[PDB]
Amino acid sequence: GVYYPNPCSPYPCRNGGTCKKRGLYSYKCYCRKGYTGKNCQYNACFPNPCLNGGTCGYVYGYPYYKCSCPYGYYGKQCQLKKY
Repeated sequence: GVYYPNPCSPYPCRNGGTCKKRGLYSYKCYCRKGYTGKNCQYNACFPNPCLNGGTCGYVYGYPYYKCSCPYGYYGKQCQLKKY
């Protein structure tokens, strides 16, 4: 049979790392959404003092984590209550 060379390298991505070569320019390493950037090796939704019992969401502006305050509370770092 014909040997098909795979233009890729050892996985730098974790938590669902999948190497997909894109013959147009380069190979793209996919990983599970809701962890971190291209490698997804870590989880941005770690316990953050900006939560304070709130909601740990995700976002593209900040480093893949959004700290939302509890319903009835809102601060800058979610250290304040709603009146």
